Amino acid sequence: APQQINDIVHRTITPLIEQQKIPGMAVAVIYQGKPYYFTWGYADIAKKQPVTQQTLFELGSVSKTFTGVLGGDAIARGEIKLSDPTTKYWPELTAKQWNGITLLHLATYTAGGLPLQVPDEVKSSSDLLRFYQNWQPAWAPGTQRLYANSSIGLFGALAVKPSGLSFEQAMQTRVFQPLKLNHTWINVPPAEEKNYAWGYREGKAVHVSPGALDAEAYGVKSTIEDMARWVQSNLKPLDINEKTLQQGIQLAQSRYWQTGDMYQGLGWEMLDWPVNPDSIINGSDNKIALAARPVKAITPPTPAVRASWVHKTGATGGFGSYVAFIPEKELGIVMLANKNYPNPARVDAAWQILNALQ
Ligand SMILES: O=C(O)c1ccc(CCCNS(=O)(=O)c2ccsc2C(=O)O)cc1
Repeated sequence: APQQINDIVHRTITPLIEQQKIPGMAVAVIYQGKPYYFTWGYADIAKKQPVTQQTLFELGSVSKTFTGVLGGDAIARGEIKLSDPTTKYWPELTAKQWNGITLLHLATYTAGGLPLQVPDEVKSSSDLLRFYQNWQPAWAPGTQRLYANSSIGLFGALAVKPSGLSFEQAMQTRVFQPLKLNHTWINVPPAEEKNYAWGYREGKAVHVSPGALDAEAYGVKSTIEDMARWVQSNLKPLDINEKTLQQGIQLAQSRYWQTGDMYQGLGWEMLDWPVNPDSIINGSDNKIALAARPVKAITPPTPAVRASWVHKTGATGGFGSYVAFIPEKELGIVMLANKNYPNPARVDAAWQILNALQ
């Protein structure tokens, strides 16, 4: 814990906790590709369990980075292509709005206005089919970006189909396990319950509720230690010994689409570094992050650019997190908190810390 890391992290996170009234938080800074951890406050207020380096947090949409990388890995394995029609892997989707909608579109929220959430009315596999069959695009495919669980959710489920494994099984065996993320979970097991923080929403203890495509779109829980390892694995995919995985991490950080200052990868979003912090800070606020935006195609996709700020925010009703790293600088940060507080606040903190270490 170099005193300068200590200094920036404390001067930055202390007023962040106080002003946002965050009950518990873990922060990892990756500096020169080595992790340094910081924990505050409570995993469980009622039971006075402190946040530790073992506490599980719900990642929310940061789960989409795992999804984009398990997708990338299926690509590298030869099992899927992003140029393939959604219908190759779901022939029952016969409604003709599906014509022209490829897995790149599902992955990058460019299919033509798939909604943000799957309706809670959808619980069975037949219900989900019905949902996608009935859906009417607002736009032609690859013209507009609209952030959507129902979009990258479906990417995740179709992408694992030719493996013959369930999504969770594919995730575990091709991603969590080779990267040694042994306390990262889609479903948290009884033995691990004791590490599972409560989320806090209006002062009530909550956990994520089950939902269609939850695992694929918002369903990973993880510790600050594995999340640091996750950052390290995406900072330096070339130290990854597993070829399809190292290659899927590259593919998740290719640039497929640009809107304004940002580039859409698989799960990840990227901006050229040096970035203007106003750009990433303001861009992180939801009604601009969740807004319908026109995209320009990157034809062909730019391979992972090292001088990028690569990041993803994610929330559940009781959790807020953020991951950001700069490959060229070997620098990254993870921020896990068991309160959902505004995204700008998160990115603002992350940028002040990484800027000063930059
Ligand atoms: O605490 C609970 O009971 C609960 C919380 C969130 C959910 C849904 C997760 C919301 N996160 S998301 O991926 O769907 C999303 C959507 C718009 S922004 C965003 C995010 O994670 O930042 C379900 C149950």
